[PDB]
Amino acid sequence: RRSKADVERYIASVQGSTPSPRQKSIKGFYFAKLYYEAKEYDLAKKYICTYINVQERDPKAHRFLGLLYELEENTDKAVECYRRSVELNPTQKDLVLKIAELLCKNDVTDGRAKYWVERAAKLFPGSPAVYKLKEQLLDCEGED
Repeated sequence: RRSKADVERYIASVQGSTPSPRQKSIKGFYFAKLYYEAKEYDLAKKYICTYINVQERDPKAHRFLGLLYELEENTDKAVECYRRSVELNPTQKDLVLKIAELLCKNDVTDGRAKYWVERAAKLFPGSPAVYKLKEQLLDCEGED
């Protein structure tokens, strides 16, 4: 049970001890996670963005922003964030499957779903999770 007031007290502590713009921004992942604990999703997005601005190559921060968008069923923004996270740390094979799953769940008509299913198939050979997506794509194929 974390309240808005609890998170504000921590932000105030940071402001009192490390008050520069970058110093406040570099605590923004902590602030975002605490607001998430406290169900303040808009504020969590605001603060993870301050952190990404000063630590742009941190793959965990884009992934967390992607998680926030995914929870809102904002497919395009979630995919954008997960794609950036993968680019920064491509050991996250899981995010390739996640992107394929999100696109297939949302809409299989702009063509991105096929692209990501193929990449996921390569990273997870024989995966039934991937085969389910390939079946869905085959079902919606047009006829010659």
